Amino acid sequence: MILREFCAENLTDLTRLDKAIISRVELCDNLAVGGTTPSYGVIKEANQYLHEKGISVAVMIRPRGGNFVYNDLELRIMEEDILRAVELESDALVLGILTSNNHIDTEAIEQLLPATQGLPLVFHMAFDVIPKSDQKKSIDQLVALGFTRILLHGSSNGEPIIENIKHIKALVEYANNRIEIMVGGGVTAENYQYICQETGVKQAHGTRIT
Amino acid sequence: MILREFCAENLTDLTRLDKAIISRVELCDNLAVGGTTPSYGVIKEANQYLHEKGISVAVMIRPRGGNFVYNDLELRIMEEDILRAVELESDALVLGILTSNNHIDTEAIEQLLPATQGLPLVFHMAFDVIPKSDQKKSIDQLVALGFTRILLHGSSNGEPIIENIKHIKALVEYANNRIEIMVGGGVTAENYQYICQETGVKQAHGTRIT
Repeated sequence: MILREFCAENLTDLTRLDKAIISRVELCDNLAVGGTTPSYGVIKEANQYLHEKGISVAVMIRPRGGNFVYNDLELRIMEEDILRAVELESDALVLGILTSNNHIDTEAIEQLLPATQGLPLVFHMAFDVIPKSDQKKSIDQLVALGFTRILLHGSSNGEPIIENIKHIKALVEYANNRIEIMVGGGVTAENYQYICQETGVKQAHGTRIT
Repeated sequence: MILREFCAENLTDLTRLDKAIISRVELCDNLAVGGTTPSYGVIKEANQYLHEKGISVAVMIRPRGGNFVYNDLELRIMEEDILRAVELESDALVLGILTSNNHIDTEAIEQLLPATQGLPLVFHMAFDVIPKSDQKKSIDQLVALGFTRILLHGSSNGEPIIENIKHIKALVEYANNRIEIMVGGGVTAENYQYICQETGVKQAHGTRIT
């Protein structure tokens, strides 16, 4: 039983979702740039709408597109958006911060931890930018930071996820159930099952997951 | 002389703005779909940042891309986003609602008027979708609804704004100072001056206005 997560932009396509197949949705806007934090109205209404249909909501916390190297003002934005996301009863927060050298910016993330108020945390696709050699350590760091899961593609150049099986499986084995691994990027209703059984992953993310 | 409005997506490109040339900014996100309501954090920080530099902020109120024919839930989203925009000291609200027959949905707009709490209101590019024959009446309706200005391109098929001079001028003359007309869509630092003098328009909107 693989857990499927639908990646939505606002609540336009939510009316066809069914908890029987989709258990969670990643709520964001601007998917053209990879997804950003949706408006307050969208978060409040989507959460109530989805909860009503029995589906969890993971809110995207990203101040804009491009880099994952945020300046002070952008971090101030993210902290604010996190406070609202929690007061609006969001089930999870999706974020990702990296240093100029493509490593996990632990200090920046710790600055936002208090605002998270214990809600489940997920590190997004920014994980793939991390050099493959520092990948495993990053997992340990995410575990130490209290993160619940990691959404990754297995590569950063956009190659077919099907060719990242070996690497993704190594990450799952190394994670050793200390944190959940979720596959995303090119994950559809045609390959999500195969990819999961060959890697040991039990969660799939995608805009065309169904 | 001519008032220039910069169309921004979040606050990434705001650091170079100067009140000496840009007096107002239209704040939104997801410009790929024409612009939607930005996150709460972006509105709060952008308003404080821009006000600090002496520039007004018009916040986009649009629950998603595509149509301007909103369902009840989407109208609930817009009312919520309007309440937040005002409590965050926004200077203006940008919205646009149309009926299935491409006419101004007066009843829907009136439902949101109370939440606006008197802030200046602007009707966006959705105005161009209105059949050219019902264009002038729409202006009267916007005046009756208490709107401050209208952002329009002068055509709905995306033709060069330079070819809409005659129509745009007719709208300005008909508006007769009862409401401000602002040009947008293909308006750059190379044609905004010419377009304004030939139409009588005194305000220009654009991502490349400078």
